[PDB]
Amino acid sequence: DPKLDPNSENFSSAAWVKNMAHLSAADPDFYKPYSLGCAWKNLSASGASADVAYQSTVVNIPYKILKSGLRKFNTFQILKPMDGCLNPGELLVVLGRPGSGCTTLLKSISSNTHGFDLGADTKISYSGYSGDDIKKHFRGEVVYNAEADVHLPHLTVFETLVTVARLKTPQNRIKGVDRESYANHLAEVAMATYGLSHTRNTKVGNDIVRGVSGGERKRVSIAEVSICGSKFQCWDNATRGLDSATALEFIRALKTQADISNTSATVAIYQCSQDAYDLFNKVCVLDDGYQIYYGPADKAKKYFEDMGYVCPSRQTTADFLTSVTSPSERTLNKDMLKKGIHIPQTPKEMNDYWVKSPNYKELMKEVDQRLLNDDEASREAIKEAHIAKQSKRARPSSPYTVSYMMQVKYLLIRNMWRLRNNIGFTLFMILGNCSMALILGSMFFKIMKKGDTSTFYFRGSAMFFAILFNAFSSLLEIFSLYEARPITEKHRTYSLYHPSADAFASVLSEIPSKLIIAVCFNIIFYFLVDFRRNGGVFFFYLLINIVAVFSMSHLFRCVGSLTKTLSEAMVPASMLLLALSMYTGFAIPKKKILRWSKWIWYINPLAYLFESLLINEFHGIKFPCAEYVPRGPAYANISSTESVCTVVGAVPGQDYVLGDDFIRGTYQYYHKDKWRGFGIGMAYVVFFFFVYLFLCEYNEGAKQKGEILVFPRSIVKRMGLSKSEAIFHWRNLCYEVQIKAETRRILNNVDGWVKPGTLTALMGASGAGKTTLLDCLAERVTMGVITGDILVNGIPRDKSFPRSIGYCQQQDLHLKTATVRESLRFSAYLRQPAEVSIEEKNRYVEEVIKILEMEKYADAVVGVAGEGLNVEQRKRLTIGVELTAKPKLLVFLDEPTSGLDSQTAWSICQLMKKLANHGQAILCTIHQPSAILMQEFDRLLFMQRGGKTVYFGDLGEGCKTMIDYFESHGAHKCPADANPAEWMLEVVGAAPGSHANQDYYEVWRNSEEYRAVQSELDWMERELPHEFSQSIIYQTKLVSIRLFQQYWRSPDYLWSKFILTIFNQLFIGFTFFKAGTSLQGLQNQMLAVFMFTVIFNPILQQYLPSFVQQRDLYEARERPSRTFSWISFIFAQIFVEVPWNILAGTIAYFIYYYPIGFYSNASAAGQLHERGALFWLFSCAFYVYVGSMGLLVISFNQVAESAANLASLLFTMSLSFCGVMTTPSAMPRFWIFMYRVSPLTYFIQALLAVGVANVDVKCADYELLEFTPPSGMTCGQYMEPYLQLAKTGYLTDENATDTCSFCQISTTNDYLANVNSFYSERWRNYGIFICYIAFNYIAGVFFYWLARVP
Ligand SMILES: Nc1ncnc2c1ncn2[C@@H]1O[C@H](COP(=O)(O)OP(=O)(O)OP(=O)(O)O)[C@@H](O)[C@H]1O
Ligand SMILES: [Mg+2]
Repeated sequence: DPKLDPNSENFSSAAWVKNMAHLSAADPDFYKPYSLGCAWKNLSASGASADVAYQSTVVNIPYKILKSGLRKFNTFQILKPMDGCLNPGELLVVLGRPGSGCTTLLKSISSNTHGFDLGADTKISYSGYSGDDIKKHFRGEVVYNAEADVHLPHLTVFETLVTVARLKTPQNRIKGVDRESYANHLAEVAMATYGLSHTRNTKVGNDIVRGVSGGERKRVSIAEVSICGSKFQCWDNATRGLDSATALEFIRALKTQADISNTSATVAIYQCSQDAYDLFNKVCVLDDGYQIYYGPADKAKKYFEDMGYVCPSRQTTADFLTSVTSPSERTLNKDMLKKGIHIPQTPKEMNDYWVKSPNYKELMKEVDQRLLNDDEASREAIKEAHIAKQSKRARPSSPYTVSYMMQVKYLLIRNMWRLRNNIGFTLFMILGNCSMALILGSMFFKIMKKGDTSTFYFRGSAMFFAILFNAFSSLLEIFSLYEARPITEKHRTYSLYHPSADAFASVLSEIPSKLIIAVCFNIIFYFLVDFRRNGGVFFFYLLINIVAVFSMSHLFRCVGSLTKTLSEAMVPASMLLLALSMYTGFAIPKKKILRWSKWIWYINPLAYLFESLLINEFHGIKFPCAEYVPRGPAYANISSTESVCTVVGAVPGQDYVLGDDFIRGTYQYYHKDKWRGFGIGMAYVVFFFFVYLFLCEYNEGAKQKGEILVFPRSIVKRMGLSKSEAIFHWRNLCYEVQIKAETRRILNNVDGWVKPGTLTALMGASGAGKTTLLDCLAERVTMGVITGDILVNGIPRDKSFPRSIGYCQQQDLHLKTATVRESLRFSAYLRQPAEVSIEEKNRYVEEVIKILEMEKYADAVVGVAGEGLNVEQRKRLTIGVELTAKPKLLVFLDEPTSGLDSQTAWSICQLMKKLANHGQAILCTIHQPSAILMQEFDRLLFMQRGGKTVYFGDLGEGCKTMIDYFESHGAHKCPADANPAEWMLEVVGAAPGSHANQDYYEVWRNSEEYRAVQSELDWMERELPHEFSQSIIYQTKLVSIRLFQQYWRSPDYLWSKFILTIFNQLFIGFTFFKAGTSLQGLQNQMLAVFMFTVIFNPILQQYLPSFVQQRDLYEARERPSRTFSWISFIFAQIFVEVPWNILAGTIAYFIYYYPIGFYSNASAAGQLHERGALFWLFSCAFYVYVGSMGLLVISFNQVAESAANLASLLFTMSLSFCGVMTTPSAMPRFWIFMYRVSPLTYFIQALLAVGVANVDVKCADYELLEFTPPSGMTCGQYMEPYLQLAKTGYLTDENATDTCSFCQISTTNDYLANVNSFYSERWRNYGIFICYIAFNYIAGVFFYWLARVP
């Protein structure tokens, strides 16, 4: 009964673990009990130095790389020599100020040391194993839980836990159960023993996606680590966000499992009750890298008090130890100074005192024997116990409990759950691909039916374009590879599974979509374009199409797994797409690919597959010639030696134009075998699948290096408020949200007020509606429906309210790059009243910097959590960013003091009390406040599970009023030495495994205190005494400057965009270097312009994820706070992205226009200086337009994948109805509508016109067709009748009679007009194109308001 984990009425973790120990001790031969500790000598770590740390940026990256090479061909020492031994079954607790080396120590002992590197002197021993042998075989018996709560935002809690449970279900589990049931039950127990059972089906969420609360997210990570069952745990920062009851229960769970299962655990906790601290066996203290004390937990005070300090009567032991490391709170023994004995004050001298202290001697006496202890039996049990723990067929020398294919199965189920969550994008993929099949099939339907020479070109074009559209679609899979990277790194550290298992699982998860897409697209396309013979001919094409799809998908995944970000991937991706575009053998045939760059043909899968497809679609099938050179009624009695078939490879004077001869000529595919393409294609598919798996596992990573300070080069190289009268009050506030089709009410009749000249706490268990209440009050709720009335002075809050409060998120939402002082300055400029000059605002910002003690890092770079700024620094920045705003009605504080050292907690509480004394009304939420913090609070609002008020009234001088209230209505007396803040939560039963004697919500509702507060509120309802601060243009200026500094100082995006343009356009231009002006040369000069636009997809998609990131950050904190309106945000995006695109187009001009030879045509025609300028303008316009389209598509999409797909689909529609794809003369139906409206039409017509217009052609011998004219007549007289209707010329020999060679076209204007391209049209095209850009930005600005703005 007490161990059925879904039975919340009775479940008791201790019972479950004791029972499982009784079961696992029953047959030690089968369960193989074992033990694991450690012991370390002279542990020292060192890392980078300020001489090399800088804020990388576009200008400095080249020099930075050069100096990095020099560095490879004064390192900051972080952990100065340490020691200690940790016997199995004994907890260890690490204490120190934030920045003192705690997490680095934990990472060091658990052989998880990415980033820094240990000293050569260090010596670690996991009871016989060296550090490396843990990585090589047993990584999994030593688990480090980083402070960062990293999860997939959308995967619910139960799925998150059950996946790892599955992955860790041992063999030799209870010898009566199957794998699935055991995994499910293990997940249920793990999530019931940590109070997570009511979040069974809620999104784990993240700092942006609203899901489980921060404390619940931390507990999800704790439970995930717990399910593992490792015998050595290191908890980086366990109690960040946990209340003072759940934290105690977590520590008790560790103690229980340690004393029952010989587990060891080293937990670095920053605030811990006196009773919680009593549970630990060994204590470690750190100060700026030095080890001050290591030994029994209970002797800590008895040892430090011997040094010369003294404990205040109401300071807990852990707070005392942390205090000794702070020069302010520390207190010296006045008597001992009188005696003349010195007392170490600086960390170095405390280390000197300790190393000389006897305690260090008895520490060494035991460390040495554990490090020198080798029995060849202790490590035998671990080996025997481990291999027995694995699946039947797993490799014994592997650190993963379950073999490969099982890992793939479970990760595949997880990825299928991800697909379920994102079903919208995949459904869009399928629908859009089908619709593009039906659209392209429509652009040819009525043409192919002719069966004459018309098929020899159009069917090939349609085939090539279907393949290239498949290529475009495959490029969208790069987006998937990046979401799960941090999570797979996390799981790698636990040795759950091979990363290649996750890669394989992603591939499999995507296969079904690709088969459905391929079969539908191919059946439709074939049914209305190609040969239409439903014999095996069709099925062969189906096979080759699917093989091409798979080959492209694997190639793109393999290249996209070479980088750290999507933007960096797009450089390989664009190069590869472009190569797979031109070099397939239809764009530019084999005989034509220049000798300079030939090798790309052979390495091209699509080239071989297209060769096979053409063999299929032309071998042994004949069509009749059309389009003879001399035609019309002017000729009769023609002769075989007197007419010519314009189709290349045609037999002379005969209609038997066999397809074999065709392909032999045009594409040189003269070989017989069609199966060649299939084999080499499948070889590519398999080989690159294996390369992708190797790349994602053996040489891939996304791990953070550490909280280093960046300090941009420009800096390092040179190195309250007045009164407000309005009260704030609310009543009956009730809030309900929808989960799994079953709504849950998370606030219930919460009523209370906060009025000026007061400082009102807000405590309650994690999972109570603290943050939910605050959001409901600050107008930040996004889902559900609130009821009841909030007010200000008895009037509903006006539109000016959201800016008049100051609300500090419990999550830290700031730019990666904007420095601290810069962030404060930005906020002060935009939010503080406009009547004060910038000088005053800047002075006040510096005053805040002084007040909050940030000066020694005011210029650092915010960076990412876990990567660029400590937790204490990040929280101080988060509250300063709002102090500087000068709020005028309230100041909320969601978590001003949670998860950071007790001394800094007290400092922030002193700041809060000062502000409240000055006049501000504060309402802060508090977790684990020591008794010395509770004495600063004036009122208290107390919440039960489910967001039910359980107290609201004064705390009193010594917390007397709340104590009296709770004891007055029935509750066990609070001990004199007990902390009131913790006794109160013990009574309410906030602990996951504990329940109260009665439901105190009813108690409160029935109390005279509740009637008192209700009467207060009713009276105060009888009370009686712009949206943004700055002008819209001003805030637009500021946000645009910030975003310019954001693209600057963010090299991965701009520098990648350049590299992409540079190399891509270089590749295009040189593929078509100086194409000439012949028929085949002119064809290349048309293709190059036509191929200039294929880059639309990758260059557009580089931008989308960056914009998604800025949009998430903006709408997370700065939209509800009304720092600057949405229109300002969009205008900043536009004004910042434009000029960079202009520069990109400028460079593309110079690296593209000249090599192809356009300048030669412009100069020969005598119009150089105009055509150069016009071509430059069109390049700039194209790049601006690509940016604009990227902005338009993303405006109304939550996900970049769907937006990118929409952009690619629109691009393909605009492109298929363009160029020579289908001659506009051949499409007189209504489908011309998209032709006239598409922008690629105007761009390409204008660009061909400028590039190749008004110059003469020079046919080469291989292109000159020839015929023998009628006897006696001369060629000129014989062709003049044709010429009057032909409006062409270039007859080779006018007066010859035996034979004359001819060219279909004489003036290039003829060829351009053939595609409806005109030189006189150039300017109107530019006007239309810029108008399209303008409309596109108008629609992009509109759709944001339509969709994202509430
Ligand atoms: N990889 C690194 N290279 C150089 N210095 C580092 C590195 N990581 C951290 N530091 C520096 O070492 C000091 C201590 O960092 P530490 O790893 O102890 O963070 P912490 O105190 O554990 O904070 P948290 O508990 O939030 O991780 C910091 O001042 C930081 O600048
Ligand atoms: Mg919260």
